[PDB]
Amino acid sequence: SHYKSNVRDQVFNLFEVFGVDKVLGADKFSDLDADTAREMLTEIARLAEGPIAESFVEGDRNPPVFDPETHTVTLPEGFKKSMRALFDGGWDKVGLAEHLGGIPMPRALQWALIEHILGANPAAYMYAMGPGMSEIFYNNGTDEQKKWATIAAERGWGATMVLTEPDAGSDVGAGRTKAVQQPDGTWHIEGVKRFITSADSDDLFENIMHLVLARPEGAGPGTKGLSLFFVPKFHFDHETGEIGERNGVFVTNVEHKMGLKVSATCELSLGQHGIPAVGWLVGEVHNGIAQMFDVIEQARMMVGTKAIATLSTGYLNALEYAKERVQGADMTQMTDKTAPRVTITHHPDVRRSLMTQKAYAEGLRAIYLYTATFQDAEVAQAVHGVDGDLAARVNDLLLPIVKGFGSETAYAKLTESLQTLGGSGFLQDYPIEQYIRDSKIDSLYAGTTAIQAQDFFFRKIIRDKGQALAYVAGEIEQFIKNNGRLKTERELLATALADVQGMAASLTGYLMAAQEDAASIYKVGLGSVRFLMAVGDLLSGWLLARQAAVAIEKLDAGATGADKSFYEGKIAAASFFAKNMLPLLTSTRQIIENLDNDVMELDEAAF
Amino acid sequence: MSHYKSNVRDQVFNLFEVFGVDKVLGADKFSDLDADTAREMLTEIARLAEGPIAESFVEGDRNPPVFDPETHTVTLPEGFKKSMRALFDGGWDKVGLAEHLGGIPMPRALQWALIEHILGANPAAYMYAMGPGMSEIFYNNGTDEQKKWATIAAERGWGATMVLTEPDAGSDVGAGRTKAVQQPDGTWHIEGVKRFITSADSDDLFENIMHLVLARPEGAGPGTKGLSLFFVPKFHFDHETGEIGERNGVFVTNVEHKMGLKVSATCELSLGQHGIPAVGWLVGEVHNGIAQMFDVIEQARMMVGTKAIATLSTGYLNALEYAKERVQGADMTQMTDKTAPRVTITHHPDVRRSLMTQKAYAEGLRAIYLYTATFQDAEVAQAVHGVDGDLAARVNDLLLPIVKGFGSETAYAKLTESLQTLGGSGFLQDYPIEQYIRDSKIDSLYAGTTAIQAQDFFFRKIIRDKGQALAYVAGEIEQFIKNGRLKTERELLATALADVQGMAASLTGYLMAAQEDAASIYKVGLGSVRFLMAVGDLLSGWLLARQAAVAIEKLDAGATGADKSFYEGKIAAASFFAKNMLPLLTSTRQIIENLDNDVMELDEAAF
Ligand SMILES: CCCCCCCCCCCCCC(=O)SCCNC(=O)CCNC(=O)[C@H](O)C(C)(C)COP(=O)(O)OP(=O)(O)OC[C@H]1O[C@@H](n2cnc3c(N)ncnc32)[C@H](O)[C@@H]1OP(=O)(O)O
Ligand SMILES: CCCCCCCCCCCCCC(=O)SCCNC(=O)CCNC(=O)[C@H](O)C(C)(C)COP(=O)(O)OP(=O)(O)OC[C@H]1O[C@@H](n2cnc3c(N)ncnc32)[C@H](O)[C@@H]1OP(=O)(O)O
Ligand SMILES: Cc1cc2nc3c(=O)[nH]c(=O)nc-3n(C[C@H](O)[C@H](O)[C@H](O)COP(=O)(O)OP(=O)(O)OC[C@H]3O[C@@H](n4cnc5c(N)ncnc54)[C@H](O)[C@@H]3O)c2cc1C
Ligand SMILES: Cc1cc2nc3c(=O)[nH]c(=O)nc-3n(C[C@H](O)[C@H](O)[C@H](O)COP(=O)(O)OP(=O)(O)OC[C@H]3O[C@@H](n4cnc5c(N)ncnc54)[C@H](O)[C@@H]3O)c2cc1C
Repeated sequence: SHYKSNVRDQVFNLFEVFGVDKVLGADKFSDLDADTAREMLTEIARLAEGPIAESFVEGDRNPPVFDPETHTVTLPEGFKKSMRALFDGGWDKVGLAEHLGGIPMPRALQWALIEHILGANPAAYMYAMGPGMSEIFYNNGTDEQKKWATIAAERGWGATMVLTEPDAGSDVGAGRTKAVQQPDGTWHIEGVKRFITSADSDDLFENIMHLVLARPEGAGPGTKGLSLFFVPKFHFDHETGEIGERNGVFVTNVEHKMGLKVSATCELSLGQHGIPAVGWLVGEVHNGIAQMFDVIEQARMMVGTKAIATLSTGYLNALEYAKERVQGADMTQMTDKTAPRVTITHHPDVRRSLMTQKAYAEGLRAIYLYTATFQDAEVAQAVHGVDGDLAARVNDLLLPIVKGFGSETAYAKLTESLQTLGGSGFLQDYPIEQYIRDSKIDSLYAGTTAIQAQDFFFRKIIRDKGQALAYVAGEIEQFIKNNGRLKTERELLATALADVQGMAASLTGYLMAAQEDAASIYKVGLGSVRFLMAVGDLLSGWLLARQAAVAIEKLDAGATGADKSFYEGKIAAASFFAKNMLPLLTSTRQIIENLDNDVMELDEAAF
Repeated sequence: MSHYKSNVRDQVFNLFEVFGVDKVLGADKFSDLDADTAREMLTEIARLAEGPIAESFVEGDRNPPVFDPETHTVTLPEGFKKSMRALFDGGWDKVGLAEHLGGIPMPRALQWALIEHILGANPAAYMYAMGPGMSEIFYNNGTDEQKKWATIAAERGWGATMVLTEPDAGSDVGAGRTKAVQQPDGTWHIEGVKRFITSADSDDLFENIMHLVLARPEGAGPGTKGLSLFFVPKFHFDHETGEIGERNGVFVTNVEHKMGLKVSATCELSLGQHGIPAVGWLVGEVHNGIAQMFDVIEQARMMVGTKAIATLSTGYLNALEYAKERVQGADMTQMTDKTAPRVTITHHPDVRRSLMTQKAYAEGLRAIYLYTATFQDAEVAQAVHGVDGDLAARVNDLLLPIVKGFGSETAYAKLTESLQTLGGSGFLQDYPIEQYIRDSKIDSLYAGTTAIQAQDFFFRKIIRDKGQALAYVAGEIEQFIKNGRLKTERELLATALADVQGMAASLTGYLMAAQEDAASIYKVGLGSVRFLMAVGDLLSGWLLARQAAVAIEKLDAGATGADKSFYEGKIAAASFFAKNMLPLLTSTRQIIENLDNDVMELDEAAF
């Protein structure tokens, strides 16, 4: 019971703030109503708090063991029992397309449900992403491959995404794994891939679908020359699904990691043990990097949501501790050393810390759910009035923030959660130090923060001609320009919005200067990550303020009890964030406006 | 070689070329320790740290200490005990020990530089070795009879602990309930349970351990002022010859499972609970416990800060080495060209930004701890600063919560940039950075949490000091500012100084206003930690600018080769720090100037 959920805040976002319930019971969501949506959330949260979180500690303390002769890993029993609970509930098929056995839902609800698993035992969701991959394979496959995809979903096959080599991590286009075409149309895959999550998974599944990037013999260089291949761990009867002889793809190593230990991260050898790794060209077209980005987009969304889920339970653990921990006198009585001892929530620094954890946790939850409301054309239309093309671009804009800003913030603020526990925070008896360790990776896999910030600026703004960015900017301007109990917050958001506008203009300026002085492009890189974090801070403060506006209406209408307390908390968090976090963007804008290339010209030997 | 990467060059630069500690070497107390010998000592202990000490860094974490309930002892991994012996066989546990106890006299600035190397390589190894230094503190505070015991303890190399914390008394030391009962023969029986005691047992490293234990005599008043300090040895011993005798009634009952620093056994210590009394001797035969124990706390706080700084340094240098060799991607000037030559990642602006962020904070932090150390000796303070003994003590006291709190928080925060530089490989235990991060998370907790550091800095080291020490340091900064390649840095430092002045005035106002409005004091708590961090950033920027000013002189004087590269890097770091770190203090002042008590008035249930 390390895991502390927050269904109340999820439902508040989904229904009171974004109005996702407007599509429930109609059109694609004809057979799922708002009441059923709430029950699913409570139901998955109960499961996550119980059987899923049961093995969170066991997975870390008793991690998988590799047998190098069998090329298999053994997972701890308790974690396998949590996996079966997940499957027994159909939760690995939430959001899956109906024709694959799934229950149709808005993506905003899907990610709200997944948050609970990510918070309770994130590696369990990763192992359980096979059906989601089946659906992507289906959408990209031939009619015949669609039959395989349908079999794989029904049988709950696991799956991996196989890009990375020792020399090709961020630079995916540098991969050397080759594909050799056979007369009958299959391919033989030959190479060694690195850091593959779930490349083996004990006996959780009867098969694993490896989606592998490889370069066909004679194809061009870079990512443009790569193709994507279905490489099953086991050959199988293409009609019935029956498992056949082992295919030539074997795990040859399993890493020892800082955290996320129960997730087997593996070296994957294809065609190196005298058995060919047969692969099938996905969709029988050569378009690998584009096809795989369907998968990368899901991964990046999941990692951000993972980081955010972990910070939320980190905060709630710190809050529960602080409420019961007696230490010291009220500061108003610090001189009187017979004064009553007080619980530490009375101390200002603890309150500063708890409100920092809360505002960022709840602001990040708003960000990923907001992002998810642009992931269905029909929800984007109903809740935002935006057509499908703009909705896809806005979602593409927000993904590197969910991932990049979410991962970095969660990890940083978990520092505060741990500090709230004092020395006990450093003990394994409490979950926070594992939160920190499990979440450090989120800034690295699915593309590093620097790669996130590069994607945001060059592809999601510049190549987009700023359309999505402009749309979101306009929604922030509209909120600022609309009671008067939010006057200070709106003034602080106006400055923050102008600051982010300034950063954007400055970075664009550097880019166009690179028409004349190539070296000027470096300034964009120097400021890329700070720009991303600034936008994320802006979105958090804006969405918190929106939440405060709804909380004010509900308090004015007569909210009582725990509702009153909740809405009061939203008002305090939006105000705190605007006064304590947003002003720093002014300084960041001025730093970005004065970047120079001194640090680039410096001799490497001077570091 | 090892995980540990030393920087003797930066240390010697700080001691000799910047602070001029050598001006006192070779004369008076340091009569028989010349500059050449000091350099040789730094080189020698650095090699010990890089070899035998660092050799068991990983082992101590992967094969951690075990508690044996059969004997109430702790057993340590063999590889670590061997490192400890390398340290004793060289005499490095007598680093800055008084001469009459067998030490070599040396300036504290040199002592802490020597210790930095052990703290970088295997910090627990130094903590276990703090016994001789505790003997010296027992000597200074003890009776004439006890001076003989402490001398015996130093000569035999007995271990030592500082025993304050209880389950209900951590930050609030004064709330401890452990109890001292005076006996007819003038000894005391100590009765109680102390928690989280570092080195409470240590296998067979030593023939005795001296527990220095705070306890409340029956009948004494409340709080810390009612506490006395007691010498409680693990074994009774002959007070004249030192022969080890009967076991004393102080036993370890438990060893904590921690995020990091695993090889440092952290134990529940029970006194008088296992059927034989814990006999203790009133230190100095006076009742002055919390003042006496603070002689020890001061050393512990300096050690933790230096430790955090030591760990950030070797973290940075591991990251830098990795970046120099890792090929990934094309140069940003050739982004579009997917045929462009691949480059090492030091060519990437974000990596260069990350490295210079690590460099400037690591080297800035080293300057701070060594600058602080030049005020710990009256002779050094006079010779290098021209300040007398009283002002030197107040300045040192002002700077300790900076070394500890700002050093603690900064090291852990920037190791994130170190780990990010390795990409996905930073998450592997194969590289030392994830352990650096785990080992240093505690630095913000033990020896007083960051919040306690901040309260001490403001309430005791500034307000009670009536700002004398603070005004002296501010005067040194202003002097450097008033004095042309360093014009911009001076202008940015001038802004930063004004910013910190503002924060000081605003928090003092909040405090003084509390006489008419009690709740006003909360705004001091709300801002105290941010104020501490700002002063830390200001000192880093100032000292780095001082270093660049010396580097300019040396380059103008004709430096070449490796020296030139080093001096160039000092110029780049100072400028980068001034332009990228210091401006954020402007926004922090404005946030501090607008603090309110909304977060204090909010109902706990709205969190
Ligand atoms: C849901 C199913 C999951 C099944 C099992 C998995 C469960 C386990 C979860 C494990 C979690 C994390 C695992 C991982 O880390 S997998 C490996 C992740 N690697 C990366 O993220 C790569 C990081 N590096 C980059 O992103 C680089 O910037 C890169 C894009 C590789 C640079 O290559 P490039 O210079 O060649 O790219 P370029 O800009 O020119 O575009 C080339 C084509 O790539 C497509 N593309 C690029 N960027 C995007 C984005 N953001 N979104 C969609 N598509 C993108 C485009 O096709 C582009 O072509 P065009 O420019 O002509 O359109
Ligand atoms: C070198 C030998 C080491 C051998 C041991 C080997 C192992 C070491 C390695 C282990 C590393 C971890 C070590 C630990 O964690 S030990 C536990 C550390 N605990 C703390 O640091 C306490 C944190 N909390 C505080 O500091 C509180 O602020 C405290 C002061 C305790 C609050 O109590 P209070 O309200 O009663 O304090 P007050 O402000 O009124 O002052 C009371 C008296 O305390 C003395 N004092 C207080 N502060 C200082 C400082 N900075 N410096 C010196 N003395 C201080 C004063 O005597 C004061 O009396 P006066 O006000 O009349 O002067
Ligand atoms: C636990 C774990 C699981 C993983 N699972 C999978 C998986 O299942 N499938 C898979 O395909 N991959 C997987 N990965 C790979 C992961 O996506 C890569 O580690 C990641 O993209 C970073 O690449 P790298 O490790 O080679 O680091 P590098 O690319 O070498 O990064 C080194 C440093 O240089 C920086 N850098 C590199 N190129 C640039 C550039 N052009 N501009 C600016 N900075 C740059 C990086 O930001 C980083 O700081 C996993 C990684 C981990 C840690
Ligand atoms: C690895 C380790 C080794 C240790 N070794 C030793 C040892 O050898 N000897 C020893 O005596 N102790 C030792 N300690 C004890 C350590 O010093 C305490 O854990 C520390 O002082 C914090 O106390 P606590 O754990 O009770 O936290 P708490 O005092 O309960 O604090 C919890 C939270 O409340 C905050 N807080 C508490 N009081 C106040 C206040 N008045 N105002 C504002 N915020 C407040 C803290 O900052 C923290 O965020 C060790 C601790 C650890 C983790």
